[PDB]
Amino acid sequence: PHQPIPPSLGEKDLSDPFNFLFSSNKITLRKLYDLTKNVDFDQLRQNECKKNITLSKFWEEDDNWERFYSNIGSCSVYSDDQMIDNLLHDLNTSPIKHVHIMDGGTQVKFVFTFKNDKQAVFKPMRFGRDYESDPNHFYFSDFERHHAEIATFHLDRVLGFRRAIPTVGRVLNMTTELFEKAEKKLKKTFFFSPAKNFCFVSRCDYYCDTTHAICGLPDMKEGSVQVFLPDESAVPRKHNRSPYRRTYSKKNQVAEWQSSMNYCTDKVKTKRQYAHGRRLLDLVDIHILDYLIGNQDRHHFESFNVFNDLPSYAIHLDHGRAFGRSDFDDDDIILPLRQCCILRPSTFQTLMNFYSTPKSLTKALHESLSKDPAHPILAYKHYPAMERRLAKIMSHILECFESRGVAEVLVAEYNNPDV
Ligand SMILES: *[C@@H]1O[C@H](CO)[C@@H](O[C@@H]2O[C@H](CO)[C@@H](O[C@H]3O[C@H](CO)[C@@H](O)[C@H](O)[C@@H]3O)[C@H](O)[C@H]2NC(C)=O)[C@H](O)[C@H]1NC(C)=O
Ligand SMILES: *[C@@H]1O[C@H](CO)[C@@H](O[C@@H]2O[C@H](CO)[C@@H](O)[C@H](O)[C@H]2NC(C)=O)[C@H](O)[C@H]1NC(C)=O
Ligand SMILES: Nc1ncnc2c1ncn2[C@@H]1O[C@H](COP(=O)(O)OP(=O)(O)O)[C@@H](O)[C@H]1O
Ligand SMILES: [Mn+2]
Ligand SMILES: [Mn+2]
Ligand code: NI
Repeated sequence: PHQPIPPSLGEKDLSDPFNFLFSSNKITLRKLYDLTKNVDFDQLRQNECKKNITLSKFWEEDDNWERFYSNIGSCSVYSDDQMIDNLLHDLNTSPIKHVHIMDGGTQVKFVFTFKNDKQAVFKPMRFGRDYESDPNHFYFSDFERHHAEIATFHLDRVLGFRRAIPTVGRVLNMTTELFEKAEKKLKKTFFFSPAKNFCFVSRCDYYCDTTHAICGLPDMKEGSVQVFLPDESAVPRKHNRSPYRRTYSKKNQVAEWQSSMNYCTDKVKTKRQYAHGRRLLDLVDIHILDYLIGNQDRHHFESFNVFNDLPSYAIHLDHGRAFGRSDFDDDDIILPLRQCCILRPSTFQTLMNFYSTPKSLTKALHESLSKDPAHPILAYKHYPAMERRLAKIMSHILECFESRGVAEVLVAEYNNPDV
């Protein structure tokens, strides 16, 4: 079957997820050690965030949604892992009151309204964990992977960013939790395949059709469950076009930043929004995240616009098109690091230590993913891929230093002398 059962309901893979060969380059490691061993990282980390305050203290707790919303910080989506794990557990277990077709993106997704009237975003499982994207597919043709959303949230935490949105795996009874709880116009898009599996078409721009319907085996269906963002009226948001947006066309397949190595110097460092602040440092952080997971679909950034007079940060969202290929690294994604050559000091240290201990990043990710009820979240073949991609990032960091000085790269805030 193209759409298999949730792996958690299948035979348990007992194989060693780390019986693969990886040995980090020691030359690169030591060279990255000398130019930074005397840098006062402690002083730097304290400048990466101007003012660290939450929404509750700014606006001057019945459930885990409300405590999450209140604890949304000005330099982070969340701190305190234990309450998020409580929110995750709640997202997995809370009874569903309503299911509605979600208004927004292009691929199939529902908004869950729980009994307590709180909400979440649902993205249905389609293919298995082992599935790799068609090599002929562009970034805009890939069907989203629910398990990538889960995997990235955990990885975003492991990297200490905590700017992704809490997401948990969940296996639904399509009859009781989806169909019977679905709005009428969604309800009518349900049907049975010739194999007597339960299926729904839903309605959306991207292949919500009979041919590409989501189907259970026969009646269960795993999906990613992501806590809804706080209301737009209460916590408004900004939608910003990325300067490293891809072309999204098959004819002209090469954007300027893909062909021009001076793109960062000439086209973004000189822009109003990026010349001063944290935005560019955010962009480097997110493309490091996108490169590790192979996410090519970063066309826009989403940010809260609620902490007045404080710099906003990009919310690490939309990771459905990540983890599509385990045997391919898209060096184009990490281009902003190579072109801009600035890097948040905490990120460097965080990136460090992980590299200095081979397999530690992927090990630190796996146990984190394991606590998700839908584990295994990622096929193990993606683990060596992430270690390799990490190594390239380190090499690319080394390149940034000698060309554009080491004291010019590691900054807690970015300022362009010419704006
Ligand atoms: C901005 O303020 C945030 C809130 O204080 C902040 O939070 C704290 O961050 C640390 C980072 O790990 C958390 O840490 C540790 O201690 C708990 C307590 O047992 C352990 O369970 C963890 O494993 C970890 O060792 C704190 O929990 C967290 N404080 C809370 C409760 O929110 C940010 O660090 C501040 N600035 C930044 C960098 O965004
Ligand atoms: C979804 O829910 C239904 C029940 O609501 C499941 O099944 C029942 O299984 C018993 C076993 O004795 C049968 O006798 C009943 O006929 C079933 N009930 C009905 C009315 O369907 C089903 O297994 C559930 N699927 C999952 C995976 O959640
Ligand atoms: N967890 C969420 N809560 C509320 N709104 C969301 C959430 N995730 C995404 N959105 C909104 O939905 C829009 C598209 O969702 P997205 O995840 O991009 O779906 P797709 O990848 O299919 O386009 C985004 O512009 C965002 O504003
Ligand atoms: Mn999107
Ligand atoms: Mn997407
Ligand atoms: Ni098709």
